[PDB]
Formats: sequence, C-alpha cells, structure tokens
Amino acid sequence: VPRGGHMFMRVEKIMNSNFKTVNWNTTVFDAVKIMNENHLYGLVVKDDNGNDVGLLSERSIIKRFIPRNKKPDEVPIRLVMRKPIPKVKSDYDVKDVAAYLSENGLERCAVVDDPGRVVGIVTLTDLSRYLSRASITDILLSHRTKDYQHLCPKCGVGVLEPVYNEKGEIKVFRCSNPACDYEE
Amino acid sequence: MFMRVEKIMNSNFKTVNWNTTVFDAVKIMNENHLYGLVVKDDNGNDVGLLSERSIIKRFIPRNKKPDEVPIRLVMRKPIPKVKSDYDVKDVAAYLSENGLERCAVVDDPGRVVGIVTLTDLSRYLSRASITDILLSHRTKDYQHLCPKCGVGVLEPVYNEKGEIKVFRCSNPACDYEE
Ligand SMILES: [Hg+2]
Ligand SMILES: [Hg+2]
Repeated sequence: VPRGGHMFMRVEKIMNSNFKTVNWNTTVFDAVKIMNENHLYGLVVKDDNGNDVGLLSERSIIKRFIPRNKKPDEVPIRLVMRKPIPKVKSDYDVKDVAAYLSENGLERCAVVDDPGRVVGIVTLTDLSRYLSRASITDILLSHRTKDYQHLCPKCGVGVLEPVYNEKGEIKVFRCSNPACDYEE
Repeated sequence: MFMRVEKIMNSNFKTVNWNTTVFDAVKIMNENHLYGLVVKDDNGNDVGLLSERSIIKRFIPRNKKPDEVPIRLVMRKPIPKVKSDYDVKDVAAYLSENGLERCAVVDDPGRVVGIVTLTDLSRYLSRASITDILLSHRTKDYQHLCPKCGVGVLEPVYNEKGEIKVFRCSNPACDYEE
C-alpha cells in the first residue's frame, strides 16, 4: 500500500505480511528454490512444533553455509539461519527498527505482535522510503561489517562460534557457554 | 546535482582468477567483508563480477559443493560496468536497469579501475533513487548475454531435481551453452 514519505511510521504498516515460512529441516537447496522463485530473500523458519526459530537470509547462506563446503541438499537450514529469530515489535517506529538492524548487522528481521506471534518481515527496502539518507547508509555499512550473534539452541545463552579445519572449512559451530557441550 | 563516479568509487578492489572455486572466493569475501569481487581470466582480462546474488541464483541451484564449481560459471558476465566519467545518477539508472547493487567502473582504455556499490552511491543519491535500486535488485535479475551471438540470453536448463545442469542460449539460431 502506497503511503508517501514520512519521518515517522510504525513498522506494522510497512512490513510484508505475506511472508513465507519453511521447516527447519528444509535443505539449503530447497529453501533457496523458494527464494529464487518468489524473489524473496528472507524466510521465517519454524521447528516441528510450529515455533519460530530463525530467519534464513542471503547473507546467512554466504556466511554460514558456503564455508561448510557441502552440497546444498545435504545441509538443513537450521544450521544456517539467523537464530534466535531476529525481531522487533510491531509498534516500533522505523527509527527503532533501523537501530536494531544496524546493531546486529542485519538488513531484515521479523516483526512480532504483543502476544509474540510473527506477523511479518521488514527489510531495508521497506524502510528506505522513510529513513534518512544517513540512517540507510548506516544500515548498509553495518550489514557489511557486522555479523549477527547466533545463540545456542541447547542452552539458549551461549554464542555459536565457528570451528575451522586446515581447509578453512567450518566443521561445526560450537557453543561458547562453558557449562554447555553443544556443537552442530 | 552532479558527481562523477570516479570520485566515489573504490579503486582498492580485489581481483580473483576465474578458475577460483566458489568456496575459495567466498572465503575471500567473508574474510575481507567485501561482497563483490572483480574476476579476471588467465591473460589479465576482466571477465566478470562475483556478487552474493550471483551465488544464490547461479551456484546454489547446481547442488554442488562450493569447492567443485569455478566462479567463471557463477559470476555476472559480461562484467557489469559503467565508465568512470558517468554521473552518479547515470550509474543508478544502470544498476536499476540491470537489477544490480554494484558494478565495476572502467576507464577510457577499458580496464576496471574500481568498483561502485549502492553504499558508495547512498551518500549522493536521492532517497527515491536508492529505493529504486533496492526494488530493482529484488525484482530483476542481471541478463547474462550470450558471448557467441551477443543477443541471446543464457537460460538455466534443469534436471528432474530442479538442479541447473547448464545455462543455454535462448537464441534458436545459436548452439551456445556453458
Ligand atoms: Hg549451549
Ligand atoms: Hg547465443
């Protein structure tokens, strides 16, 4: 829906409510087919019980899939997606969303309502119609230089860090929580 | 109202050989935080530009390991480019027309002297132009013109799994494929 330029705007009004969701065991190959077909580069990921566990983006594939050096059909997106799902509340002003994305090096994130349900996805493109020139440049620079901190699904507090081998391949992402023993 | 790209481009770009695997090329991108590489052949010719989107659209669908595919079959080709004397507004029109968010910049002689990205342009473009480039990058995809006839476009040929086997020229009068 056309709205014209405005300094303020609640995210809910500009987000994409027609977002697509995919299961967390979907392979990278099958997930990307959906992205290419729909010209949609952000998918919400759900586990087998309907819980929103992450967001799969182009950058997540470049940063977390390619380095594993495996065929796209051999890697479930749960190992690639941004997790926990990046998100902002539906009542956020575009300015607040910009700060959230920039802080996390993201160019898109999910939007959740008060009850916590995912109601849409908002991207830099959506925001570009309202943000200041400087804010847009900020998000762009932050997306190039920063990377989202993925948290451990086992303890929920540990940070998943890359473990490389001699070929530079990411063997696994290991939880940084001392009290936790998790690798994937 | 005016600003030529040569002034804002990045002449500090990185070049990789066209036989570099997707795996090695992406490692370079990730380590440098630069998601655009100029690709050259074995004789010093600038033959293409490897971008994130090119990997998502032309590498992933092949369902092959990153170390088994040379970037020459993935990169944008012919190489996306604008002349160094182009005004930023002209570059914006070029990127948008081609669904790109970055392209190479060449000098009179024709060699690549830099790379210009949407981020570089974001400081000199109107908000409308920036949004335009963003929209076009999502909705349009770069057209890989056939090198043999120059008019046909290379289209993916899929197998029963939806895996890309080759990119074949659309021109009926042409037999090119890669
Ligand atoms: Hg953990
Ligand atoms: Hg051709």
